[PDB]
Amino acid sequence: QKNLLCGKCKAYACSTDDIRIIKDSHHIVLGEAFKERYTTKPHKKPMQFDGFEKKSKMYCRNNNCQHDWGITVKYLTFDNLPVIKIKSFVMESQMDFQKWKSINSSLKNFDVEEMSNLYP
Amino acid sequence: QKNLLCGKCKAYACSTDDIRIIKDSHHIVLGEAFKERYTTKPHKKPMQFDGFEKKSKMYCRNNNCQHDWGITVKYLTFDNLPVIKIKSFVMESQMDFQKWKSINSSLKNFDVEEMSNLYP
RNA sequence: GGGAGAACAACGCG
RNA sequence: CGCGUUGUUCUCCC
Ligand SMILES: [Zn+2]
Ligand SMILES: [Zn+2]
Repeated sequence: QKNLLCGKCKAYACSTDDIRIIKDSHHIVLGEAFKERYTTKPHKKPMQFDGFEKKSKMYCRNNNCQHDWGITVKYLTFDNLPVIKIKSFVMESQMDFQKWKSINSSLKNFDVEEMSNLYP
Repeated sequence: QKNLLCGKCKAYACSTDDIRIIKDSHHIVLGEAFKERYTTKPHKKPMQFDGFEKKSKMYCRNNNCQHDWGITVKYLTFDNLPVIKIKSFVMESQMDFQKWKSINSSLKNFDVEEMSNLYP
């Protein structure tokens, strides 16, 4: 429905249709397209929490921006799963993503069977 | 009733009985005793608002502390009236003044006629 | 990654 | 002085 942009450099991030919610907190982003739009550097200090094990940090790929976008994690069998930081993004036109969520219907809950279809 | 202490150095500030509220926001402190417990240096940037004209900044007199306590102002005919910064103080016992206010009854509203009695 | 907490430095309105 | 906002640091829980 609505598009997210890098809060810092406003480059296209992803669509709300491509987001899923795991355990009513974490925002992950489906599709291999998205992965072209960020780069990753390894985590200084390891943390596992919830289902997740942390793998790396996400940064806007725009070299002049490198805004902190979130982390990648392994959840269940799904590795290199990008989880985005909701304060790091804004919406196309203006308002930020936090605000947007508050006034819109819930995003889709992550569905493992759907996920097993996209990443067999 | 309850005593306020310099948040930084814990030196005795004033009693809650010596505080008055002007326009449901500003906390001023009666009595010439109090004035011995802070020092002032003129205000770096003069601003009038509400009734007040700013005169100076307040600092804890303890030379090793000099915590920012608030400002002095002229209101109506009353010059060099100390207004304290509620985040700068804590309560004897520990909790801070902000917290204390939230769980206690309202402090006394400033009364100009009372004030005309103390400072004729 | 989400939820809180405290500190510092500043920006805006009165 | 109140109010609202930012950046950063430290920490807790998950
Ligand atoms: Zn960017
Ligand atoms: Zn002090």
